[PDB]
Amino acid sequence: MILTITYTQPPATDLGYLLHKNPSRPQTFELNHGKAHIFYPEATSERCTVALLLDIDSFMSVAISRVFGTAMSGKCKEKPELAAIKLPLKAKIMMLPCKGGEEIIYRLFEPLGYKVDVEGYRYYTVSLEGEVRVRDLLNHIYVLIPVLDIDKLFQHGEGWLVDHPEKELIT
Amino acid sequence: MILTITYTQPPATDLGYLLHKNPSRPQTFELNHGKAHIFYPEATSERCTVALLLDIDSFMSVAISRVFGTAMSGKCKEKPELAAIKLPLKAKIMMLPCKGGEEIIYRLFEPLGYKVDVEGYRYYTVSLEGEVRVRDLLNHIYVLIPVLDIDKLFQHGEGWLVDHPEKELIT
Repeated sequence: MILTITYTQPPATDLGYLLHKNPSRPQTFELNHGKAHIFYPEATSERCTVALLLDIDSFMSVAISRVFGTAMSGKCKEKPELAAIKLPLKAKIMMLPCKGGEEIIYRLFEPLGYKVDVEGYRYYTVSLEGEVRVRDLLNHIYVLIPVLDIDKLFQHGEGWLVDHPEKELIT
Repeated sequence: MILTITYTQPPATDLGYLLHKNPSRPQTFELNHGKAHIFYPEATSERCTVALLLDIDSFMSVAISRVFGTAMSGKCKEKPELAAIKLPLKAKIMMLPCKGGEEIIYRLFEPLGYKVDVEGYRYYTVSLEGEVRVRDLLNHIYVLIPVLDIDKLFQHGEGWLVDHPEKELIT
């Protein structure tokens, strides 16, 4: 499956510092039973988009924490203010299998303040757009993706999970 | 290495028909000694971007002709006019190794009417933007990429190669 994240606040290339991954340097990570590729299809002052493509042979969550580890912690040494604030962000998850249909997807992400779009073909493409922190976009995806198929949930459920109408399903 | 192509003439999703690859369906191709992944990080009415990511273990040219075969022929059944005309296009080639430095890159692409940008790190990222046909963007990349590291050159050198200041280097 694939994850993209798009940010357009000029210098949109700041997403590079926030994710702690240089736009000019595509990279591959060897995982348990598969590869993760990361690159930025777009890295200008107007638009910046990161992609993380999973090649296999929960895995995304693993890939997300392996690749976007420091961003998850909430830290950005070079732009401490952008890490700290809600940014206008778009994210896309392509080829997400989900037994519970699209209704459970809306049910997990809408409560978090995301405008949510679901496209089916059974795999899904989910589009999210909101004003959230980097670390919270990543945390949500990291926690909810597996649910759609306790320390983790403790560390990454932080400051959103308590007020979640589906918090018990998630738990 | 990676190739992206971006098109923004609204219905920018027309790039999907031109490339004959559905934006909603990421796909993997098994090759001689590697994989090619294709997907569209962006597929809206305002912007459409295709990516082709090579995972190995000339290969790009192979991948390009395998994946974008029909677009190379110049045909688009659903938008015959867009295939026929010069479109405003941007393309990116990331992680291109090139012994001859950036000077040979400018030398191969600028004559074709591309605004060309080269970034080094030895691998290169080359950015191209011009008003060319789909089939000609693809042909140029398919022919010049190997040069930067006769039937082919005959079929794909068509209607650009004769007037090329470096046509003999290419040949």
